[PDB]
Amino acid sequence: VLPENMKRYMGRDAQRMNILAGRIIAETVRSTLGPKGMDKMLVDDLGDVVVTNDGVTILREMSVEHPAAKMLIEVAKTQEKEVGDGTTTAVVVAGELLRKAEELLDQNVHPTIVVKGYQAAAQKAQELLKTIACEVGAQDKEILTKIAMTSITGKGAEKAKEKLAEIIVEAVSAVVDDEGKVDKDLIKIEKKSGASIDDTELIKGVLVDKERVSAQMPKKVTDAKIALLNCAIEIKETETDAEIRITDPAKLMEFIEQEEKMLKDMVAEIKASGANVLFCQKGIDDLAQHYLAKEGIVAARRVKKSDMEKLAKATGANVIAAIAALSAQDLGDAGLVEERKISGDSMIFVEECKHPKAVTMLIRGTTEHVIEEVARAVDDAVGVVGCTIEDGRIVSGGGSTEVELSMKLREYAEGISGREQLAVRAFADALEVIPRTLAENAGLDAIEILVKVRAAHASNGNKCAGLNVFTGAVEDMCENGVVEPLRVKTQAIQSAAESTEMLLRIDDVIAAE
Amino acid sequence: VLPENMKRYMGRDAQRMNILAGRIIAETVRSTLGPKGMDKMLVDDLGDVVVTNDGVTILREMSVEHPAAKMLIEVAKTQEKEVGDGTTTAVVVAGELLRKAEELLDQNVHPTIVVKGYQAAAQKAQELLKTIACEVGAQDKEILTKIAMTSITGKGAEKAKEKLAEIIVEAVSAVVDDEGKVDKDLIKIEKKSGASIDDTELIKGVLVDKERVSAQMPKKVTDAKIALLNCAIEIKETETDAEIRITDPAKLMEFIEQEEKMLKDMVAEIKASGANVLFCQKGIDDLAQHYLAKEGIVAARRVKKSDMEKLAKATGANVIAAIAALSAQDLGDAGLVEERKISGDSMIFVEECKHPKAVTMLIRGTTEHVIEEVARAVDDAVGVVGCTIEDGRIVSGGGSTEVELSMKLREYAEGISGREQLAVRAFADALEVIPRTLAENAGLDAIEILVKVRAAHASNGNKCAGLNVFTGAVEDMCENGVVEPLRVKTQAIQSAAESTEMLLRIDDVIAAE
Amino acid sequence: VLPENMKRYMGRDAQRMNILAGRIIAETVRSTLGPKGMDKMLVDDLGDVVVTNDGVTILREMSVEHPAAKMLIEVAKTQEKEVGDGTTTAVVVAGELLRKAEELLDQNVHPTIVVKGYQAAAQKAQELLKTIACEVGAQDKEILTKIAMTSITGKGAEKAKEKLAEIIVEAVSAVVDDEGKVDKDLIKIEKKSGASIDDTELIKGVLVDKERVSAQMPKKVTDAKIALLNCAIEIKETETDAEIRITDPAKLMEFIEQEEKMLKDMVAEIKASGANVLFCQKGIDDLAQHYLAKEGIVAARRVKKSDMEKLAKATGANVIAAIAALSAQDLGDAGLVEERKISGDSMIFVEECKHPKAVTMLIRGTTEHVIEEVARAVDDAVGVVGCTIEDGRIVSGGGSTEVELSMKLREYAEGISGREQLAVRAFADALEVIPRTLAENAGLDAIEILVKVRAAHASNGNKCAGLNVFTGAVEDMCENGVVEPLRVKTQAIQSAAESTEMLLRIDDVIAAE
Repeated sequence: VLPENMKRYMGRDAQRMNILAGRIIAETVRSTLGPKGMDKMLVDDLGDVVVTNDGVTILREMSVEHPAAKMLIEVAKTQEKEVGDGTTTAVVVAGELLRKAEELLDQNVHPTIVVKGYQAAAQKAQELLKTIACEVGAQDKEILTKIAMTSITGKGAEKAKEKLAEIIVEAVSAVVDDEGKVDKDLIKIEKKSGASIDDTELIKGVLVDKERVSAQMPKKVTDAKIALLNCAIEIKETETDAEIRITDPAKLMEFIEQEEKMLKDMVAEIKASGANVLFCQKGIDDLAQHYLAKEGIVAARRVKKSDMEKLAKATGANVIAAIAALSAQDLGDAGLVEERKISGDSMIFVEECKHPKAVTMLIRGTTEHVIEEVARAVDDAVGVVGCTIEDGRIVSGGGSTEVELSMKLREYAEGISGREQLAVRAFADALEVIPRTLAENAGLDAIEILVKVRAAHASNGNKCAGLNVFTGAVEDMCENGVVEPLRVKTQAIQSAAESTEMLLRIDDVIAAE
Repeated sequence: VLPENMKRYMGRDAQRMNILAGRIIAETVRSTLGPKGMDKMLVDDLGDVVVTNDGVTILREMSVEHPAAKMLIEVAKTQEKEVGDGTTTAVVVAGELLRKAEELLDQNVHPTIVVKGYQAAAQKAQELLKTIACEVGAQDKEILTKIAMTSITGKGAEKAKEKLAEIIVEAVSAVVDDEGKVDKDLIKIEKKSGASIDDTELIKGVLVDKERVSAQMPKKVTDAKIALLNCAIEIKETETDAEIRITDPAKLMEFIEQEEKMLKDMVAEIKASGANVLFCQKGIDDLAQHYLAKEGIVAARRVKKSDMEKLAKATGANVIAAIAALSAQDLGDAGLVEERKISGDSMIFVEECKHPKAVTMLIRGTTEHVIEEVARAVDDAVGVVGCTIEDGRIVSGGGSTEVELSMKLREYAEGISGREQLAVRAFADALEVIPRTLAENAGLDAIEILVKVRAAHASNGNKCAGLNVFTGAVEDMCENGVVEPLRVKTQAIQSAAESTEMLLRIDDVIAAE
Repeated sequence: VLPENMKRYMGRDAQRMNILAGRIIAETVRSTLGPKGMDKMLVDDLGDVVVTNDGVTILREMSVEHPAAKMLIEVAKTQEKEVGDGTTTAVVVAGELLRKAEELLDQNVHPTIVVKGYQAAAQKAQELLKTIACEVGAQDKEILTKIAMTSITGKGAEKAKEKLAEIIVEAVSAVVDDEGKVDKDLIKIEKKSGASIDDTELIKGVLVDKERVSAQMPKKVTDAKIALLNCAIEIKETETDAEIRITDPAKLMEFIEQEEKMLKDMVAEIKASGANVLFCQKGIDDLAQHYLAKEGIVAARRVKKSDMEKLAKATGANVIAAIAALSAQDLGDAGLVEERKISGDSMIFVEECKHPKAVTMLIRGTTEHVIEEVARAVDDAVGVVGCTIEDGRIVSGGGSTEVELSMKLREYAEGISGREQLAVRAFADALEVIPRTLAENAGLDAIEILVKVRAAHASNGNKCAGLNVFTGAVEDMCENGVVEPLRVKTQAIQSAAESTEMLLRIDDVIAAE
């Protein structure tokens, strides 16, 4: 079936190989875990290098070979989509679970029991998390800024986590509407080198990095009537083949003047709708740009389809395919639409809209790769703040959850018994790697923190413990504002355990020629 | 993940390798440091060679392999963009910091403490620089020419640093407007081989290396009405397909005469606006060139888009896409627009404008590579003079700052304590390399100047010390006019320390296939 | 230091590599563990293949590469020398300890603590074994035959372990003298294909596979006077160079007859001492063989030096270098010395001696490789029976010891605390592999037997438990006669733990060119 040279894994080898794939990924990713986690340097085929700590960015960009690692990536991706955070967490515990899996396989625990114990412990872990979760005001200013900041930590951007929490909490509360469901597409992350991270600021509307196509156009329009076109404002040609046949030099001019009228009529139609701002996804004819300026219409051409959509969301402007199809009902409203140059580049600010459904975050900083790292940092901050509003429960950080999971799943193991209790016992053991490696990356003693934090959690409770890697000692994570959304950690374990078992489900690898 | 043959670095190897990358760059760049710094010979793939001392030019042109060096380059670039100078400085201290970093890593100082100490010492260094900074008149003729000259030194151009300081101080004061914000794009650096560096001179307006498209056109126009076109002055064709069908030899002529009228009408439209100078980004039809000359319009074709923009800035002329779109409001004013031949080549001088927002500096010299080196030298001079106006504080040179930083960050280290004080102590040690290598390149004793200058600075103060490599002994840098803008040195350390830590942030390099 | 191509291991790699070496050996050897342990097929460079279960035989014959495995072999060898048994046991727990060692190294337990915990737990294990040991009559017929048989089990020879126990217990009791110290060199293991294993029998004296050099000699001599010569019974030549110069054919005969007299005198000297049995390590002249037969002296030539020594031990015969050096005091006594042909081959039985200090065990069986396997099986049986007499304490088998060690060293770990308790806890975990793999090879469930046997041992005691792989369930090892000498298991753990730590002591491998 396999071509001479193609490698095949089966039984203990298929399981070891899949464990090796997930473990090697987890071995790489686990070093990014925690506030004191490190960075990875990813260099592509062209020489372009990106530095990050985000599990998803790392796994997507790197050139993975093992299919087992390719399935684990789906966890990191659905983590970013569903909750934003929990990337590193889910991958690390997944690789750890796989390490434990082979121990059990060798210790005479059948693979069908191992996958049973993991599914069982994860199902109990869902109940455990739902019952350990600490209820909090979904829109509480304080918890929102605490969730935001704690997500930001372990990244370079944390130097301004206070300004960023304020920005992201405001943005999410705006676009989330009710309490709630958030759409991350309504919050744009824009970045422009120059200034510092303290200068990063939220714009209640849409910021695009475009210019006014004519110098004759106003540089600022208030009470703006935004029209969105996706076609070019040029002389259209019909579908049916057609050519003009000039018989007179006056007739050559008869057409020239007709194209002048045409482009004027195109602008007159925009004007007729009541529009005075015009964003065209395609180009705008040089003559039409003059006509646009003549009618006091401010305009930008070649607008990114994504930018056209954000504008539609914020202003309520309607992207129209055909210019003829424009109507007054297609116009959006903005308080102010103004052309501004920041760090030399022209960008148009569409702000102060009536009821903006989309906002833009303008990130500043001393270097492109810094504001790039910041852009990733705040992307997660939006996610996790949205998670806290969508589900009004949060949990203590510093490994307090994973410690609760160890304590209670080890008790759960006892109820299960048989070889199935070793599978559950090993599941809990794997989940302990997070508390362990959170501090491992901080340079703290895995042994001391393991005993003292475990005892402190078990005795003092859940919202009255956890390990603080910042002081290098057990603290009160809840009092210190070190909390994350319930969704993050519940989805992290769920998906991580499921993909891990999935890897453990395969007993044979068949490669096509 | 990595293809067989691809190299991977992790832990101590990833850190050593990144230190080696930055150190090798710093080892190369540190030889350019100071008034007695040397030059680098950069030879490309085609054989074209450039000689320079500018850190940015060196790093951009050279073919860098290490991603760590690729991130350090961003410091050199943002240095040139933000402050102009501090290229060498930032790179050198960055590589030195990296050397110290591994010492600390081996000495049992955890990488998370090293990056903490550097960030901490740099944050204190910002306060130290803000408090050591010496207040000066932002527009003071003297400090402006002193900043200009001290930036110029260590370059071949310093032979005429007096004439260059006068030129650059005037140019910046003009375009900077208030006190202030300077746009370096408003000051053009033009160069033409011939004459000497003493012949370099400032033109209050825009100089372009173009000619008058017709010999029939005036060679000098006063009280000029400048029109800017970006399209060609030719017979346009419509978007819709069209062809002329001639049925008579008189009708062939009917069209020929219509194209004559057309191009005449195009010129008549320029004339109708009141224009008498015409810069076309595209070509001009031979017949239209005659019509332009007939109406007394001086014109140049194929003008660089950059040149069109500088003309718009200076004269207030408005670049118009379509000839039909021309209006009187699109005209700029210039006192004199005149065609002059210097060193054989034709160039048009647009000078003595009403309120020029852009100026041009015409550099002369005995060789192209000399006036090339001068062009780079004065580019920095513009930057740093702008820095002094933007922030009305300057600092003493001759390593006096870096010595203040050593003295006070070593005291700062004491307050920090733990292993964190070694990180801060090493940070200060790294910053000392500048005082050390400034004189290293001069051929002065690193040991003697280190003791005597340190004591002299600590005892006598900040604006009453520093090392003068020109006499090879401690002097009074402030009295001798050896000062640089606060912005240069503050941005230099900030970005250098941040990119250094960034390099220290990576613990693992992943290369894609 | 190392030649290009030579591999070098250090830190985590030196430790992993050494663990891999010991673990791979242990992974191979652990399959031989227990009554249901399997065999290994060792094929040399010449094609000669040996099948065995004995750890020493396996490790000596196989071509080991890793120096770590080369040090572990010393444990298996000193096991065979000191106690006979405990080969597999010591190697298995050694490799297991090494596996645990890296777990602890990764879990932030410093290698100096790991080696401390193992040394500490092994020192406590010595006390634990000395206190768990069950006192037994050193010469008790029953325990002696039980020790013998339990050692024999897991080998092919166990089919006749009853006859073999009787043979070995008698042999050891004879040569051990007091209670006691046994010399395994006093018990010879002879083997000859033919008959069955039931026909194996003990000869109270020495059996050699030699013949009577002359057909004229008696085939049986009673009340035998044994003389041992190591030189040949031939015409000696002097050290100083000398040659005979014959001047007459009568004189040629004068010498010929002198050599006849010489060899006669050599025999006459043997006769003069009172000897009537003669074993010559070297050859015997054909004429001298006749003279020996003439005097009624039975003789064998080219006797193995080992055979000459066993004869000296049993009979009290004294090996004499020079024939002239023979005296009456050099003679040994034997009840009967008789030439017998078994399976076609001639062998001389020297039996029924006055006070034999050496005995011979004649092994029979249907194939050479069977009686070869039996020879190895009974070699151990001699050792372990000697161990029980040398130290009058025995211990229950079926992993009962190792379970006691797990239970009490896990309690010991608690007293130790710190990271040192994990080292002791892991030491105990490693010692559990024996109970686990004893039944692993039987095809029993590692999980069920681990829980039920642990509880059964902890509750019921030490001499009232253990796992019986023969019924596949916990039993009473003591009641069922499944016991081994204290010496075996105490030496096994001691040496195994020491060599394991030794492997853990190395942090760097230096290979000479």
